[PDB]
Parts: sequence; C-alpha cells; structure tokens
Amino acid sequence: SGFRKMAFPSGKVEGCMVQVTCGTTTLNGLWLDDVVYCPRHVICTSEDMLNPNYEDLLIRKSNHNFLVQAGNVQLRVIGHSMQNCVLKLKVDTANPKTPKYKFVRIQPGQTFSVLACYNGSPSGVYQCAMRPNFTIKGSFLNGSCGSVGFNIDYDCVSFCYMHHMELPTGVHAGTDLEGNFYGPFVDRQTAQAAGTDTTITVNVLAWLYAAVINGDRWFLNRFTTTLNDFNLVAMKYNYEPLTQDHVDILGPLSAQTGIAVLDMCASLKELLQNGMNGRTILGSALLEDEFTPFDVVRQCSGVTF
Amino acid sequence: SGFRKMAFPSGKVEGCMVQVTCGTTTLNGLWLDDVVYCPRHVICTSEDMLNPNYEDLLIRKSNHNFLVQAGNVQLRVIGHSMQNCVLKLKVDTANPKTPKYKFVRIQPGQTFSVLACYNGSPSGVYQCAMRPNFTIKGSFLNGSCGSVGFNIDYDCVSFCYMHHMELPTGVHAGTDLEGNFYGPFVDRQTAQAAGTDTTITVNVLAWLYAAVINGDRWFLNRFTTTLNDFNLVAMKYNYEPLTQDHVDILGPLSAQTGIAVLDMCASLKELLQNGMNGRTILGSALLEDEFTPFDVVRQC
Ligand SMILES: *CC(=O)[C@H](CCCNC(=N)N)NC(=O)[C@H](Cc1ccccc1)NC(=O)[C@@H](Cc1ccccc1)NC(=O)CCOCC#C
Ligand SMILES: *CC(=O)[C@H](CCCNC(=N)N)NC(=O)[C@H](Cc1ccccc1)NC(=O)[C@@H](Cc1ccccc1)NC(=O)CCOCC#C
Repeated sequence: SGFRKMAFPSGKVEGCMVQVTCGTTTLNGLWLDDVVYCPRHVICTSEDMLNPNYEDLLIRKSNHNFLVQAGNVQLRVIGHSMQNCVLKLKVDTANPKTPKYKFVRIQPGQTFSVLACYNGSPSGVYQCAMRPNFTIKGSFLNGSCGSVGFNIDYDCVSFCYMHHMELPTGVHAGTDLEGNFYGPFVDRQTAQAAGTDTTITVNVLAWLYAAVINGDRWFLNRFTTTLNDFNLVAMKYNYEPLTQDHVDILGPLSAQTGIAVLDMCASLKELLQNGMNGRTILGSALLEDEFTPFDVVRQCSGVTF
Repeated sequence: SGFRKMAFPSGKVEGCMVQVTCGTTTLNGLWLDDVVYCPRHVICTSEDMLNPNYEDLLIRKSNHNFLVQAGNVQLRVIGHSMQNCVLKLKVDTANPKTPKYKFVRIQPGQTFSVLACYNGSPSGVYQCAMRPNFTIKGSFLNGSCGSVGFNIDYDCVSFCYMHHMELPTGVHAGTDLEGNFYGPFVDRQTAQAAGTDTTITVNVLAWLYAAVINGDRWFLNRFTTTLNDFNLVAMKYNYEPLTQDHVDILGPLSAQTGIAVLDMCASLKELLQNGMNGRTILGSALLEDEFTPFDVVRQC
C-alpha cells in the first residue's frame, strides 16, 4: 500500500552524464555510444545570447574548443554538428554504459523522471509532468542545463526531455533529444512567457483511482453523469476536456476498482463544485494532476526494470 | 528555481540489489562486499510468522537453502548468520559495484531515499521521512521487503532503513542495517500499534523558508513570539516541540531570507490557528513536514 510521486531508477542514465565546456560556459551532456548531446547554447557567450547566430557561431568553433569530461576522463571531440537546438559532439570513445534507448517526443500531460545534474554529476531525481502549456515545474539551479528527462519502457530508456532554460515564471523549458523545443520557446534572451495553463483531467481521475485502491473512499458518491455534462463543469474550473480516448485509458483502473469512469467523473465534479471538505487524499489537500493512468498502474502493480 | 521532493540518484544502490530466496519465500537483499543483508523472516513460512523462533528456524537451514541471484547470476552462499532482525548471507564473491558506504541509524524527522525493489530489481525511487512514531509513509507492495532507504554524501552511501513490514494502517516499519527495528515493532504476526504521529515542526519551518526563497510571502507577518510561547501553540496541534537545536539548525536559512526563525515561528503559529485562507504554499494546501533544513539547502 501507499502512493508517492515515484521516479524511475536513474542508474542507467547516471552512467550517460558528462560535463561539456566551451570557453567559459559549462553544462551537462548525454553520452550515448560515441556521441555527446547537449544544449547548443553552450557555444554562446552571455553577449551571444542576446541575438545568437548559432549557425555562424558553430562554424567559428572547432573540436578543440569543446572539452567533454566523463568523470575524471577527458573525451576527445572529433566532430561537432547541430540538430535544431541540440549540439552533437562526436567523440573518440563509445560509452560502454550506453543503455538500450530511444528518443521520443512526449505529449502534454505525460510524465517523466528528471535526473538533475551539475558539472556532469547527478544530484537528484524527481517526476515531472509536461504541462498543457509545454512547461514543466522542475527544480533546477545554475548549471543544470543538459539534464535529461526519461521513461523506462519495459527494457528501453526513452529520453524525452533536455533542459534548456528557466522562464521568468520560474517554470522550466526545454527540448526533446532531436533539439525541438516543447512549446513556443527559443534559446535566445528575448521575451518569453508561458501560456495559460490548465489541469490534466485524466491524470486527476487516475489519481482518484489510486486513492480508492489505497482505501480512500469518502469522495465516492452514488451519482453518475455524462461525458458532456462532466466537461461543462471541467471547463468552468480550467480543466482540460476529457475525451473518449481518456476514458478508454482509464479502463484498467476502472476495472480494478469496479468504479465506472463516469461515476468517478461524478465524484470529481462534486469535488470541484463543493471542495474537499477539509480532508486529504493521498496526503494532499488539492487535486493532483501529475500522475498518469500508467503511473498509477506501475506503482500499484510493482513494475520492474 | 523551483522546489520539489527530490530523491538521491539511485545508481549506487541499484548495483547492490539482489534477490534472496528461501523455500517459497523470495525478497530483496543488499550485497555489499561479500555479504548479502536481508530481512531474517525470509527463512519463515507464512505460518511460522504467527510465532517464530528465528534461532531455531535458522538451525534448520543450510547454506544451500539460500538461493541468491544477482540478476540471473547465482551467488554461492558460504555462510549465514543473524544480527537482530537481519540475516547476513556470506557469499563467495565480493560485489565489484560496492560503493563507499556506512550503516547509520537516523532520528525521527530525518529524510532518506527509498529504492523500491521486487525480485531483486529496482522499480522506483522516492523520498521518505522517518515519522516521529518511527513509521514511514512509503509505497511498498508484496515482495518489497529488503528494499533499503539511504542518503548519499560525497559518493558515500549511508544506508539507514531496510523494509520489513506494512502495518494494518497502511504505514511501514523496518530496521536499520544492523537489524534493529525503528519503533516498537517486531517481525511476528501480533498486535503492534504505532504511536500517535505528530508533525515535524522543524521541517515545516524549513519548508516555509523554501517557499519564501521561491517567492511565496503571503503568510509572513510582523508578529513576534517566544520559543516557549510558540511551543505552547504547536503542542495543541500535535506538532513536535521546537528546541534551540532546531533554531540553530535553521540558522543558514534564516540568514539567507533575513527572516528570524522565531518570526517564521510567528507565521507558523498563525497558520495553525486560522488556516491557509483557501491559499497555497509551494503548490500545497497543507503544511509539508518531510523536508529537512538540509534538504532545503541542498536543493536551493
Ligand atoms: C541552464 C544552464 O545551466 C545554462 C547556463 C550554463 C553556464 N552557467 C553555469 N553553469 N552557472 N543556461 C542558462 O543559464 C540559460 C541560457 C538561456 C538564455 C536564454 C534563453 C534560453 C537559455 N538562461 C536562462 O535559463 C534564463 C532564461 C531567460 C530567457 C529569456 C530572457 C531572460 C532569461 N533564466 C534565468 O536565468 C533564471 C531567471 O529567469 C528569469 C530571468 C532572468
Ligand atoms: C515485505 C515482503 O515482501 C514479505 C513478503 C513475503 C515474501 N515475498 C512475497 N510474498 N512477494 N513480507 C511480508 O509480506 C510481511 C511478513 C511479516 C509478517 C508479520 C510481521 C512482520 C513481517 N507481512 C506484512 O507486512 C503484513 C504484516 C502484519 C503484521 C502483523 C499483523 C498483520 C500484518 N502486512 C501486510 O500484509 C499488509 C496488509 O495489511 C495487513 C492488515 C490488515
């Protein structure tokens, strides 16, 4: 029993973290076989970030300008290229600790584990959801750029996030491993603000099922509703609309508890309309939306890797 | 910026996790040098747990009765002994992935990371606090026994917890790595109640400092309180007493925010009496008490 925000074991990714230095700028890189991936703005000075001409800045750089360090070992860069906002440094040495991996682009509402690193050394691991506004609410300090987010899909590390920046909001923005930003953000010092966010409704429902599995039932009522009626309420409280694909994804949790999804929707509607009655659910006094349906199944079923 | 419940990277512990089987009972063990540590009740049947005599149950066992698997490599057991509620299986090969480590016994209110494992393989990592009543509010399923809790310093892993059981209330109890249970619990299927739990006051204050650092200030007031006057209020809400040792521990955060500890105590006093006014702090509508002062420093 019990339910916590749980990250994937980080060992496989820890073995891939290196430090990348260009001039005065240091950050983290991901070392996979004989390529190191890192944010391309490592090549930029503070003055370059005002209006960086990345294609030109990279042309002026050579391999010797890139100091890659895997712990105490210096990796020799023998090639450098740019894929969108990610720099790819080919090195003399292939990482013997490279896990079976894939690069995937996640959708808003999906979660991943973040391995926060500094100077190529991992510092901590925690779970993040990709917010609907394409930011994440992370915990990052100076030098955390190049930290990566990932999932472990059965027998494969799926990298989905590389950290690039902190917005004035204090929330965080980055790219997939192909170097394409999540959301409308750019690696330049220009005006950037996260759009209006929303609550991930299917995740809230998944979390209520988790509570039921763990014995919490006070919020269950004898009512049911329609998908349309539920979505009229959800809109009023800045919740994302619930689709039939969302209902389908909740099927395993509805099966496990015997509570139909639209019954749970009726319970959530009442919680939205009248509050949580000064009670807590799985240690929270608010409705939590950073657990996916699969996160719930994984935790309550003991999936291993 | 930002503030999150963060676990230590689990790699160094992952490389120590193995599977221990005795008869039909399997669980996790911790392989350090040439010794595998695991809960001693791995030697019990479901029925033995009603009234076990571990000393006698262990005489019935041979080295061959213990199947230890590092993944799918069998580790030859060449010795077995019991230390309090932990079994120590001597194996014929030292773990090449043994980190620098120590066994430590932690106090209520201290935090640690848990690497939840099943059949010797890691499933997830999260952060826990040892509660004042010596339970932990974990996430553990059947087969999770032998999962360990730890802190990482330098690159030294300080192991502080090994999981043994879930109480009927859904909370969790275990031992240090010398086999001594935290709290008044025993590895026998008998009535054992956890004491009434209380809130870890020093951690709540540390977290309020974290919120100030991240911009939340609505709860700050200019009220003033004595340490004793504060403790009189906190005791009414089942908060742990705050001592001068706690005040000193919060010094580094009070220095950074320029907010005196007792002034932060005056904010906490008002939050306990009135409530939070339908507002939130660092994304929570409850007072969070599972961040130590050092967790707040390390993270910021
Ligand atoms: C993330 C990271 O570590 C590197 C710095 C690496 C070298 N320095 C150290 N190791 N100590 N990246 C940044 O610092 C990052 C670069 C950047 C700049 C502009 C756009 C994308 C990326 N800078 C930030 O994350 C700025 C982002 C920003 C963007 C537009 C306008 C202003 C600022 N965020 C902050 O510095 C934190 C405060 O955010 C609001 C402000 C200012
Ligand atoms: C922790 C662990 O994995 C093993 C499981 C045994 C082998 N592996 C698998 N089946 N995969 N240990 C237990 O499950 C554990 C053994 C035990 C029994 C008595 C005292 C200490 C340890 N049993 C539990 O954790 C019971 C503990 C208990 C103790 C006294 C009275 C009742 C129950 N807790 C639960 O099973 C949780 C369910 O709620 C109990 C209730 C109501």
